[PDB]
Formats: sequence, C-alpha cells, structure tokens
Amino acid sequence: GSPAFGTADLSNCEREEIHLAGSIQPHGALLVVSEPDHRIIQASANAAEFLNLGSVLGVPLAEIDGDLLIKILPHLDPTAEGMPVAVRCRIGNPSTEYDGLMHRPPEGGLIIELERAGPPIDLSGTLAPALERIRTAGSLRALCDDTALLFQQCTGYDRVMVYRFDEQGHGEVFSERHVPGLESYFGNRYPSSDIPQMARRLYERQRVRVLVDVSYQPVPLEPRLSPLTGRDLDMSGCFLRSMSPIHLQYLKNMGVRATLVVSLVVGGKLWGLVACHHYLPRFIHFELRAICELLAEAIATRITALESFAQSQSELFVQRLEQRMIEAITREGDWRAAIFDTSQSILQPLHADGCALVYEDQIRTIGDVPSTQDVREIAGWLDRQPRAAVTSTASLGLDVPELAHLTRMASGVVAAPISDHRGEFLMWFRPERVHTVTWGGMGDTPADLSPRRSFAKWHQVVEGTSDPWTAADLAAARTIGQTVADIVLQF
Ligand SMILES: */C=C/C1=C(C)C(=O)N/C1=C\C1=NC(=C\c2[nH]c(/C=C3/NC(=O)C(C=C)=C3C)c(C)c2CCC(=O)O)/C(CCC(=O)O)=C1C
Repeated sequence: GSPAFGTADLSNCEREEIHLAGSIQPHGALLVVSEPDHRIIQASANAAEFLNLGSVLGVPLAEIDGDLLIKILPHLDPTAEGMPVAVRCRIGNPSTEYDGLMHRPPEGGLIIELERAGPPIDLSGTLAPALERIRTAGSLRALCDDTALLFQQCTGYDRVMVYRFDEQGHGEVFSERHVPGLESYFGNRYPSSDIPQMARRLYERQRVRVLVDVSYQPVPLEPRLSPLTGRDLDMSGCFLRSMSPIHLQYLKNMGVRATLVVSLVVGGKLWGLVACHHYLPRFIHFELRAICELLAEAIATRITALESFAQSQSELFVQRLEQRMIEAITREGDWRAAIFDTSQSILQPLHADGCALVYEDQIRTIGDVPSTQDVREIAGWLDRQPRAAVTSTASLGLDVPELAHLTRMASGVVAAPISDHRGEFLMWFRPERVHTVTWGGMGDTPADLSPRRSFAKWHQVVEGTSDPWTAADLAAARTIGQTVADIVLQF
C-alpha cells in the first residue's frame, strides 16, 4: 500500500506518508507536550543543543528555563482565537529568543515548533500597495503576472512561478519572473502526479511551506512514535516538517537549493501555488510569512471576482445575441451572419479554436475545424441515437474510435442541436492539447526527475485529449444552442 516517509520510489510515491515524516528540518526544534499539565513527551533530537537545555524529553514545560509556558497559556483560553498561533519567548541557559508556532494535531497533544527570533521588523509598508495591485488587476493573466513580480520583489527569490492546476490536477507554469540568465519554465506543464494528493491537502492545511536548504540532514523526533497513540505523529500542521527525498531530488536536479511555496486556495480548493525557488540556501524573516498569507488571500479573492466577472460576460454575450439576430434578419433575410465573427466571436464564450454550423445541409466554419466531410461524419454520429441538449467530449477518438483521425483538429467537440429535424447542430472544437504549447522528452528513476521529463510525462498522459469542457463551457453551448433553436422555430 503506502510507503513510510523516507522510503518510496518512483512507482509508489503517490502514497508516500509525507505527513508522517518523523523528522524536521535542522533550523528549528519541535516539542510535543501533553495536556493538561504540559509535560514534554516527544521532541526533535536536536532540541537540547538547539534550545540550550540540559534535558528535554520528559521534563514539564514549566521547569524549562525561560517563559515558553507562560507565553502559550493565553492561547489555550477557550474563548481566545487560538491555534495555529505564533508566540515569542525566551528559552534556555544561555537565554535566547524564539518564534514559536503552536498547534494541536487531532492526536498526540500540543505541538510547539521553535526557530531563532531576529529583531522585530515591520513589513506592512509592503502590503497596501501590493493589495492595490492585486485588487486592481484586470484579468487572470494580468493578476498572475503581477503576482509573480510582486512575490519576487518582496521575497527576493531567484525565480517565482505561479502554477495553475486544471480540472485533472495537472500544472501549468502560468506566470514566471526570474533573474536574467536562468532558463525559463514559463508555459511548462506537468502531470498531476508530480504533486501527490496528500501534498495537495498539505498545501490547503498550511498556506506557507519553507525549505531553507535542499541539503539539510533530517532531525528525527524522539521517540518517533507518539507515546499517546503508539503511532506516528500527525505532522500536517508542522512548519518544520521534513520534505520527501523524492521532491528534494527533483530540486537537486533543477539546481535549486531553497524553496518558499505559497498556496492559492479558491472556494476551498487548491487552485495553484506561488512557487519561489532560490539557487542558494535561503532563510527568511518570520514576519514574511504573514505577508505571504495575506497576499495569497487577496489573490484568491480576486481570482474569484474574475471568474465571476467572466461568468456574467458569457451571460451577456448570450442575451446580447438574441438581438444580434432579432433585427439582423430584418433586411438580409437570414441570421447566420450574426453567428460568424463580427468580433462578437462565437468562439470565445466556450474557449474553442473552431466552430461549425450545420443547417439544412449547409455547413459554415470559423477557426480550426475538421474537413466539412469530417463535420458530416460527426453529424452522422450525433444522429445515431437520441442525445442530450448538449453532447460533449474531450477525447473524441477513444470515446468514438472511428473518429480517431480527427484528433488533430477535434479531440474536443461540444455539439448542441438547433432543432428537431436534427442533422442540424452548432458544433465547437478544440485540438489535441499537445498543440497548445510544444517542447519536451525522456525516461525514469529519481535521478531522471526534471522539468523536461515532467513536460514529457505530461504529453504522454493527455495524449488523446483536449482542454476539458467546463461547467460554464457546457452551460454556454446549452444556452447558446437554445436561443438559436428558439429563433429558428420562429422562422
Ligand atoms: C511520486 C512522487 C513525486 C514525483 C514523481 C514528483 O515529481 N514529485 C513527487 C512528490 C512531491 N512533489 C512535491 C512538490 C512539487 N513537485 C513539483 C513538480 C514540478 N514539476 C515540474 O515540471 C516543475 C518545474 C516546472 C516542478 C517544480 C512541483 C511544481 C511541486 C510544488 C512545489 C514547488 O514548486 O517547489 C511534494 C511536496 C514537497 C513538500 O514537502 O513541500 C512531494 C512529496
């Protein structure tokens, strides 16, 4: 079934227990405390040297040099806003300050992650004109480009990419900003398997993820197995959680040495990431984490506003076309001209590269459409049996093997009937998605992991396929198809 944390290979890593890592990155320390009463019962092995403490494991938090207990207590107030929560405390014998991050896993007590504090700095001069740029963005393109720039300006990382996941989970490098001279990944695709489902749920549970040095030596928890459960400690909510050797090897092959990844979550779904990559090990100021979180919420809000604006654009193009015909039939005794271009493109309310109208044995086409004999082959298949108000597919060959030769122009077809005579259709097209990008290639083993190979593994799945048809896509064909039909019954 599911391989334990350090132990997967390329064939079973989907199910690797990355949330049960059993270890942390060396630049912090992790205590596990029981409740109530707050006895340290599990600790990262580096805890004593890291925190300047004699012993750790088994000693009550009250008895640890320096105010940590006192600093967590106000956040266990039933009525407080509570966990996850950050605190600043002093710990240890040569006493020093730490930023603590406390949360409660569903099982195992209280987890407290510690890192060395620096002096307090105020980053709020950053989020305000950034907030204005985000809320001001005119399009998804513009917003993601500005978000790559913005994240590069406030993080200083060598490369920032904003990925965007599609219906199936696959990633597109949708925006990129990098220091001149690096190679570009802008426009690359990767298969959804490059990011395991559990990694995806982890990006929803915490919104900032940090790797300071791709070369670190994991520091194990002791005892490892939680004494309260006899099982591995749920580490979903741990900022210091080690990172899978699989992905570390991926970064090593890419040249990359550090990583600051921020989650974009839209309507409760992981929508993409803002990935910051550095070609050097890289520490960050604690106050940079809240900045990322605030920024990613603004972005996610804007994306919602854009998708929603796009929505009513469609619903407009529609009820603003019942009229492109109403009259444009008064003089010029036929409606078709309204269908085809006129810059009210029948092609974009569905994001298609081609459209055809088959009506009374007359076939007209804009964009990239199969041969007119080929439209007829499709019309012949639509008439083979009774259909829904809309019929669609994003893998025409394979769904309909005899139509395989149409993969090029028409892996994706959506058809809507326009009467009952039938043989009469409004038909939209999309090419095999391979033709929406090109570049790629190669083989398999952790040493072979790379963007190049990922772009190739992507072309391989996806093979007999177009961009999938969305709900909105189908709603549009639905309602467009309908109002044409309504108005053909007219005359
Ligand atoms: C079977 C397991 C894995 C295979 C195979 C794999 O490629 N990755 C697997 C596990 C993990 N991936 C994690 C994060 C991650 N992986 C990549 C993959 C990309 N593919 C691309 O072509 C490129 C470059 C353009 C990349 C970066 C991406 C994009 C991500 C998101 C993180 C990032 O951008 O740095 C992952 C989680 C790591 C963690 O612990 O935070 C696991 C596990």
